[PDB]
Amino acid sequence: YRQLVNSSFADLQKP
Amino acid sequence: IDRSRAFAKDVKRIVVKVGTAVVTGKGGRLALGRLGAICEQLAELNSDGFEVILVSSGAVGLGRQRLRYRQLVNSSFADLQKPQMELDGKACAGVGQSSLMAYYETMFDQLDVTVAQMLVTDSSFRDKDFRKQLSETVKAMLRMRVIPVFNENDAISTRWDNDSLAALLSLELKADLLILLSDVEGLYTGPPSDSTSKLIHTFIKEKHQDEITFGERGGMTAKVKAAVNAAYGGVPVIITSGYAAENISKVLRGLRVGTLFHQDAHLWAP
Amino acid sequence: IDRSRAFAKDVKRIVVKVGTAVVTGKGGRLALGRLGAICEQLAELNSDGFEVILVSSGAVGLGRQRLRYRQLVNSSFADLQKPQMELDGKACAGVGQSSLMAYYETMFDQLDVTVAQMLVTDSSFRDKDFRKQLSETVKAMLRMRVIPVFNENDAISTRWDNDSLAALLSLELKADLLILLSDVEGLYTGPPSDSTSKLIHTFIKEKHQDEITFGERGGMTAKVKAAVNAAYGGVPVIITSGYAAENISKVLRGLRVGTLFHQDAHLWAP
Amino acid sequence: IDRSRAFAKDVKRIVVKVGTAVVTGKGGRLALGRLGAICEQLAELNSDGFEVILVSSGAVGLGRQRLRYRQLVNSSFADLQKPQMELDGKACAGVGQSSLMAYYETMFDQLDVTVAQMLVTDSSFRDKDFRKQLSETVKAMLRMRVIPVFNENDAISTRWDNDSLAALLSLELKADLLILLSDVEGLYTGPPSDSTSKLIHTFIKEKHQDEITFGERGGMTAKVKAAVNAAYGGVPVIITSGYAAENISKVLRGLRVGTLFHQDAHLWAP
Amino acid sequence: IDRSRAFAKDVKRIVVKVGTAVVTGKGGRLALGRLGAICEQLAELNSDGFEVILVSSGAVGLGRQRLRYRQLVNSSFADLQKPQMELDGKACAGVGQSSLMAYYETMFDQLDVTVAQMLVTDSSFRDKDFRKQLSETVKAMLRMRVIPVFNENDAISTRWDNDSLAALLSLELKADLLILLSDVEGLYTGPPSDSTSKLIHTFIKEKHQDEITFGERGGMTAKVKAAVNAAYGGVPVIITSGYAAENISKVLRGLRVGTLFHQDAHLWAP
Amino acid sequence: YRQLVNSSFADLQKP
Amino acid sequence: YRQLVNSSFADLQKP
Amino acid sequence: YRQLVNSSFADLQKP
Ligand SMILES: Nc1ncnc2c1ncn2[C@@H]1O[C@H](COP(=O)(O)OP(=O)(O)O)[C@@H](O)[C@H]1O
Ligand SMILES: Nc1ncnc2c1ncn2[C@@H]1O[C@H](COP(=O)(O)OP(=O)(O)O)[C@@H](O)[C@H]1O
Ligand SMILES: Nc1ncnc2c1ncn2[C@@H]1O[C@H](COP(=O)(O)OP(=O)(O)O)[C@@H](O)[C@H]1O
Ligand SMILES: Nc1ncnc2c1ncn2[C@@H]1O[C@H](COP(=O)(O)OP(=O)(O)O)[C@@H](O)[C@H]1O
Ligand SMILES: N[C@H](CCC(=O)OP(=O)(O)O)C(=O)O
Ligand SMILES: N[C@H](CCC(=O)OP(=O)(O)O)C(=O)O
Ligand SMILES: N[C@H](CCC(=O)OP(=O)(O)O)C(=O)O
Ligand SMILES: N[C@H](CCC(=O)OP(=O)(O)O)C(=O)O
Ligand SMILES: [Mg+2]
Ligand SMILES: [Mg+2]
Ligand SMILES: [Mg+2]
Ligand SMILES: [Mg+2]
Repeated sequence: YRQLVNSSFADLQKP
Repeated sequence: IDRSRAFAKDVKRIVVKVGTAVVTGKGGRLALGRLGAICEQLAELNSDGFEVILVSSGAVGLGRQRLRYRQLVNSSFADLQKPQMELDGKACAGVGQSSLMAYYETMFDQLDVTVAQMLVTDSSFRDKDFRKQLSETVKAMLRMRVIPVFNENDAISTRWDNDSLAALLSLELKADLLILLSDVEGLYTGPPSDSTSKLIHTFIKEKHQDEITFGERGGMTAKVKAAVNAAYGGVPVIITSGYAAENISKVLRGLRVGTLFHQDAHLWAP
Repeated sequence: IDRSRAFAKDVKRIVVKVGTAVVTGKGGRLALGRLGAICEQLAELNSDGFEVILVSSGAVGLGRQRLRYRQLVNSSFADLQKPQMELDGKACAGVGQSSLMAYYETMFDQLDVTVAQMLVTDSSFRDKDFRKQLSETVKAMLRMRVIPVFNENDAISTRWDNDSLAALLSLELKADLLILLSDVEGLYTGPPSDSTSKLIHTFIKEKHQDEITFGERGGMTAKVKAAVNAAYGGVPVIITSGYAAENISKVLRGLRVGTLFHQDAHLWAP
Repeated sequence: IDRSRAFAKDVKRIVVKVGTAVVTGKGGRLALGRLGAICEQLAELNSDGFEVILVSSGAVGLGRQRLRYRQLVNSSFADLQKPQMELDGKACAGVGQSSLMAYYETMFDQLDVTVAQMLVTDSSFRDKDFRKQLSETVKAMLRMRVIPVFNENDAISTRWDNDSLAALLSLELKADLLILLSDVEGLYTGPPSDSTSKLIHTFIKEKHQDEITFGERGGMTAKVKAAVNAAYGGVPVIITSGYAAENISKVLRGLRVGTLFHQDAHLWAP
Repeated sequence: IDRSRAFAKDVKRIVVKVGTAVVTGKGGRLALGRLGAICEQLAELNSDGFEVILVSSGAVGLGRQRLRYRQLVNSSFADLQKPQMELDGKACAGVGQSSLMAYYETMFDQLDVTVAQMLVTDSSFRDKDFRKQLSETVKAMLRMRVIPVFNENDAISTRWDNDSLAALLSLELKADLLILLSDVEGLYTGPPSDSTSKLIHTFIKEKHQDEITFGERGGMTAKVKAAVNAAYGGVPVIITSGYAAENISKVLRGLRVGTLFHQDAHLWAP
Repeated sequence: YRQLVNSSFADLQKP
Repeated sequence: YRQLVNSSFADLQKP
Repeated sequence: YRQLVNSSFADLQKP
């Protein structure tokens, strides 16, 4: 969850 | 047809300006239908032997929409809690100009019309050679059946709205008509909201200048200034709503619509 | 990896220039494949944390193609016997800039990249305020992950090629690398045609300047001048063929390809 | 709000059909403004939580325009004296479908909406498995916030208009509303030209079927047939002019506009 | 020029197939440069008096990319922790076909070429009338200097790859050459990875069929099957890498590149 | 024929 | 924060 | 002139 809360939306797009 | 619009029978070169309230719609996105109908009307005019010149606007807003999207795409959820910084205006215009030009080119290709982009700054107009060369280039482009689309280069400026730029080009190019497409049906003696303000049909500098009570880029005060400038200079000025594209054809058909600015209206005063 | 290209490990902001021999192909039409591969490489670089700046060219040629088509469409058969007059150059650039910008915007949208158009004239660079404000705007756009695409506004000029403009922007913006994409594999001691000319890998101002024998906008003499300017100024310069898009990644990977212009090459002299 | 349109408060899945008299304008070219306003309205509806399905048309006409242009471009002046042969219809549809799909995709990308193209022939509807699988696929696409755009594959047919296809899909997909965008304000008891024909607001199969006197793909007889089919089946049907895009929002707001086909109108008979 | 490719001097109607490994590049996005060079080559061939037919592919992948983007745009952060469901394939193809067709139309308009979209399912080929009518329509389109672009309608199928569809169309249309653009330089006696596999130049059904050891839509086994089918049928088959667009011109120039499938190779056996 | 020899290609496009 | 953690990216785009 | 009267518009486009 920490990683997600510190990701940029674009990052979520890339595996 | 009233003689107040008798000049509509011999108008050959016209200048059309579209404000940001016309090109951009909800949420800062492009008003597809409105802007598309305007382009259809312009292509129809160009086919019938008219040489038109379009001064558009809407670069800043589109730019802002796109840049905000990019910011949100790149942001990190932990950053959507704190408030975001307010975007750079010149970058916004730089993006919006490219987007608007691509969109215009797409639908003018769809209508089988060739268009050219001319971005001019205020500082460039201080040279006589620049004005002469611009007149030559625009004359050549108009002779080649191409619609010039001007604007102010905001991305590179070091700072006079498009309305004033429109008047300038119409006077420098000796155009026969200047049309200002706004979001309102025309000039009003007061705010359009109240019922105590009526629709003008002919502007009289001596009379009509005092009783107008404007509200608190440039709003309508600027528009009026630019129009009066163009008129005095020699080019009639017409203000009409850009929400209905058929307003252009009706204006060119002599139909009495919109607000007019003619120096000869002193004699044509009813 | 030779130490002559050791700077490729810390290059962050780069400037890429594409000549007209790269953007335009047969018949003055757009080189779709070449230009598309270049854009793919640029988008890949932008994703990996680089801030790139593209100075393109090809406006004049595309414009000419389109305007010639329009002339032929409007001509009357009785006019195809007599010879046609030669098109206006500034109108040509005005049309070509819009077409090129729309095309660039289309495929950068396809690659999910936001781009902005900045057209700057020579006369605008005589103000210190202009340079400061341009640096601020470009810094903001690069921080917002947007690729600026510059060029010279030919449509409005009153006349320094893009090569010189590239060098200027790279020195004013303190970029870490300047890449000149040409149609040849790189600088040569003579004409590329003969077999007596070999491929340089490092340019030495003291040595290599005399024996070069160039042929009879700006060709390669101008390119060399601009490169040496940028180098002396502080920004390394790389010249490589734009026909293979993977040349960009190879250059950024430290691979020894193309011609280099570094002031430190005096110490790095082999 | 009259209770005759009380169903407009719970309509969730709707089907919108645009006729060739709406998509195509003068000279067989695309009606940019009209079609753009329709797309803007559809995107606005899609944002507000509606799942819409568009069945369009205009492939044949656009195709014909483009193919005629190509024929004229390739013709030899000595061939413009003799009369040209009349173009193949299926080739015309094949070109027009691609052009229309590209144009739709362009402006739905502009409005930030994803669209999908589904071309279905009459012969494919004779399999139960096909209908089940189509329902599953369309349900998935609607759940994914994507607007399906159907049509008949004319390019490959071996031959039921879009109106009938619309009714079919609306009944197979259990849509809550079927809107038929035509060029007229709605159904009429006679030809719209004369002043002896008045505007219907609710269609009664028992009563209103006899006194209607239609003139001499499918015109309005077909439209009425398809509408009555959809109604009987269970899906209300609304016929309204496609010239004003705000008609869609007004219909979805419960405003009494257009012609309605409800089986419950027997009880709602005034 | 070896006599094994002597047929290249009289080939007039050709069929070109592009696999998904050619049209789609990194991340499921469109391979702009590769696909653009292919289109440039096809337009050049079309200008020189050839009638080409393109069977493309890449709908499913593009569709998937776009739909994934839409899912991520609509998702709620609380949903990015749990694993997302796997997308519907037919919806994916439905979106991808539209996107690919729009992209193809854009750059074929850029190259001044008219294209048409033909989507055909397997179930439609069970009627003799369908084949006759398809041959007539394709003949008319080819005579009108238009490039047909076929594919399988996946969005509506109830399920034979494009390779097999290519062979089918090439045999039904009596084309003079069938080119299969793959990601590899051609057929190999084994996997391309190891150094023990060499490049074939002519395929012999009697000899070469046994020693080939393929690995574990359709891969290369299917490709070979389809090629042998087309050959036996009468239409030579050429397999070559689609990464270099000049391979097409080299093949049409008689240069010995790629893998060939000719029934006459029994006599032309070296 | 005179009309044709004095038409502009665009004109041929319009009836 | 709860609202954000329960918003869809698109929602963040609209004020 | 004969050549012109027997050319296709496209041909005129190419030198
Ligand atoms: N006296 C007036 N008559 C008409 N409109 C006025 C008046 N005073 C203010 N306005 C307002 O000015 C607006 C148009 O100015 P502006 O917004 O600058 O045009 P645009 O931005 O579209 O170029 C109108 O929407 C109108 O409400
Ligand atoms: N000494 C040299 N070494 C390499 N190329 C040279 C030399 N002298 C002249 N050239 C020519 O200059 C050309 C590149 O200059 P230019 O045409 O101005 O680039 P572009 O127009 O693509 O920006 C090359 O095609 C090359 O043949
Ligand atoms: N009784 C009627 N009421 C209304 N319209 C009618 C009637 N009879 C014929 N029409 C004509 O039918 C036309 C609409 O049918 P059609 O052309 O098939 O729609 P589209 O082609 O736009 O799908 C209208 O333009 C209208 O003039
Ligand atoms: N004997 C073989 N010779 C060549 N390629 C082979 C062989 N066996 C398997 N392949 C593989 O098959 C692939 C091409 O098949 P395929 O992926 O179906 O093409 P596409 O998907 O591009 O249409 C090549 O990448 C190649 O590595
Ligand atoms: N740069 C231009 C400025 C135009 C302008 O300020 O005038 P207006 O938007 O009031 O017509 C733009 O915003 O698009
Ligand atoms: N106006 C620009 C000039 C660019 C220029 O002259 O430099 P080059 O075309 O040699 O790279 C154009 O032609 O596109
Ligand atoms: N192939 C479709 C047929 C559609 C059709 O015939 O119905 P209509 O054009 O009357 O709405 C087209 O013409 O675009
Ligand atoms: N629907 C088509 C299927 C094509 C296909 O499976 O063949 P291949 O992708 O192996 O060339 C697509 O995926 O684009
Ligand atoms: Mg203003
Ligand atoms: Mg040069
Ligand atoms: Mg009908
Ligand atoms: Mg396969």
